[PDB]
Amino acid sequence: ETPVECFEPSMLKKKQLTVLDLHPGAGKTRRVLPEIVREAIKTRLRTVILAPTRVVAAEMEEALRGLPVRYMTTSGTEIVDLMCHATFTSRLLQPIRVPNYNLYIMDEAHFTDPSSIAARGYISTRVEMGEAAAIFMTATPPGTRDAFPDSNSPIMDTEVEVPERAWSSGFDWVTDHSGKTVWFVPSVRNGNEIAACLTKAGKRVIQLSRKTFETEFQKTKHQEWDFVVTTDISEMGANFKADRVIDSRRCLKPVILDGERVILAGPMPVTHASAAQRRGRIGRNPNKPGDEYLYGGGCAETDEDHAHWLEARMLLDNIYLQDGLIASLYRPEADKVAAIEGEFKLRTEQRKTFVELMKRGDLPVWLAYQVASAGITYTDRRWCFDGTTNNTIMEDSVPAEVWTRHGEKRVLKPRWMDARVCSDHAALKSFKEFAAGKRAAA
Ligand SMILES: Nc1ncnc2c1ncn2[C@@H]1O[C@H](COP(=O)(O)OP(=O)(O)O)[C@@H](O)[C@H]1O
Ligand SMILES: [Cl-]
Ligand SMILES: [Mn+2]
Ligand SMILES: [Mn+2]
Repeated sequence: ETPVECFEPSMLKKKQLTVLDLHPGAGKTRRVLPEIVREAIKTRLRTVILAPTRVVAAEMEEALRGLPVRYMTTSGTEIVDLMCHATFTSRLLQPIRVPNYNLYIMDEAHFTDPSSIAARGYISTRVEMGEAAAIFMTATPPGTRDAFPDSNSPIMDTEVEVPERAWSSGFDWVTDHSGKTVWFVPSVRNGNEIAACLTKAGKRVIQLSRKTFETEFQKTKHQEWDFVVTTDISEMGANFKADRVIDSRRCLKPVILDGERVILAGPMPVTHASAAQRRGRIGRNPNKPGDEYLYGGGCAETDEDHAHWLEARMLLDNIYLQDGLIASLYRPEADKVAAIEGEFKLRTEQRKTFVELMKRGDLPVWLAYQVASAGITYTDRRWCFDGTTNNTIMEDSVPAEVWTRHGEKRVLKPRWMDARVCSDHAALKSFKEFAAGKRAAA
């Protein structure tokens, strides 16, 4: 029920779920996790470690060599499995059943992407069934209201006006800084504009988003950069050698309007958990005082209409558990959806299409569900062009057009409209390729 600051072997017993909420930088990932894993191995548990990103998983794989840990990019009691949250949930969605782990360790358990929410629901359900123990590691568990947690070194916090768009004058304090800054933006499109403005000022800028994270994060490990401009993905265990965080304190919220379409609402205030994790990128060196957190507004808790929790239910309704059972959301997040258990369950063929649209089509969960539940097969792209006029997708104030693999040039006008497929150039490029029956190599 209440979170703990210290690991104890009793936490590995079946039916125990423990939240370990040591403050940011206190050593959950690098110190407590190996201690748990060593004890899991000694007691012959069947253990999986769930990292939020491939970057952090590859860091764990290096940190845990010499231990029998197998990193899976997509065992019994002798080998500990390690994979990303999304890899875990993806495996639960395929016909071959996941090992019956009796110990789940989820690192950065605050991650609010649909696959992480679904993973917590499945895990917490297995624990309640008496089949496993689980440990959720995060300084900012669901519902935290503390944007200013403890840190290894004191942080200088200042509320300031943070640029939301490119600037041609003013804001000298942004560019006069001689250290390294991590700047949290609400969207890729907004980061693109901020980053271009910084580059014009002569700064060396690295941009981070979910789709580019693995390859672009490697650039931050070197000396030669001045700003990282990142979306909220860097709240999930990203390590920077930075002196300063600039925090818009803003995010976008995907919202399902009346079950018909998804809009991106905002930019609007972030949660306290998010603000704490953004600030928590700095102040991490106990012998380096003076790190700065400059933040642009207040916090607000997630409302009942954030699409990720409904999308998580769409995933969980299609994950096998035990005969006719369906997993619940982790209890502290279960009130965030009005959806009824099981209402998104698909028959077998539609479920395969649903998973293919997400994994191969790169479509958001909600959109993949609409298409699959309409009985459309994965390679039938006619729905990308037969929507109502209001669903026309624009590119540079002009309707976007696509050459289909059938040789016709069609206006992009999807039958279901999800704003996430056209929110920035890279998203639209991907969706235009999907609509044309093509796919970029991975
Ligand atoms: N590659 C590294 N080498 C040395 N120290 C590191 C490295 N990465 C992180 N640290 C430091 O180790 C400490 C614990 O980090 P971590 O275990 O990631 O904290 P958290 O509790 O947030 O998971 C922090 O002071 C962090 O700055
Ligand atoms: Cl992103
Ligand atoms: Mn401490
Ligand atoms: Mn961590």
